[PDB]
Amino acid sequence: DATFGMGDRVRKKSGAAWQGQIVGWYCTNLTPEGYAVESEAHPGSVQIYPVAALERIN
Amino acid sequence: DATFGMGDRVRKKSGAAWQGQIVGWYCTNLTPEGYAVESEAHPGSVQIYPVAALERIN
Amino acid sequence: DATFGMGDRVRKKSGAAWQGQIVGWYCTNLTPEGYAVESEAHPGSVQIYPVAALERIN
Amino acid sequence: DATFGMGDRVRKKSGAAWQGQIVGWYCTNLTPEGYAVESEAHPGSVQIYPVAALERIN
Repeated sequence: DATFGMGDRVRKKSGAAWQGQIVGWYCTNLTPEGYAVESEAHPGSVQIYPVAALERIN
Repeated sequence: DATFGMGDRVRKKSGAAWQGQIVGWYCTNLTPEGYAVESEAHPGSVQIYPVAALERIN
Repeated sequence: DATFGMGDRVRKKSGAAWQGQIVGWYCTNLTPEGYAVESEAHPGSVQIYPVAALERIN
Repeated sequence: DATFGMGDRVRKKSGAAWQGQIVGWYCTNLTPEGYAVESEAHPGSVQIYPVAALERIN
């Protein structure tokens, strides 16, 4: 089912950079599999992205 | 356990406004219970907030 | 020079929806002409987008 | 007038962390003096904050 799990280390594949740990998930019609990622550089800051935008590292 | 569930209609209590449906969740040390909310006015747009920032309506 | 000015009413062209007034601007190498847009539905909430993502309405 | 200028290195004072360069500005009734900050750790990623949330470093 889910591509990533809580605590996986991921980064953005392209475009704006982001890297850190999976800390949650979301699901919309536009993004049926999305993840919340907490920056490893900026503790407490979280961004949300579609699964296609992310890759696991490690 | 969780204050809200998927599909609950919520709004921001104060400050910047946001209103729509719960579409996910996240957990960080700064925000141990956070929610993703898809705007009911702006389909596909999602913002994330701590539970203390949100209230259920309906 | 700038495509939009302060107070222009704009919306996202595609994808996640957003609509409201231009309230600022930003410039990065990835987004050399970006705008801050305050939602007309959700006062106080602001999102930032590249100019190519937005169109003026109205 | 403005507290910061383009290219100033700033960080969040408290709460969620963010650090990098001023790349824009915004103005709303809730945030009459706001700044866009591009992360120095995550090139291309930009977050917006009220001036009270930021301090100049460096």
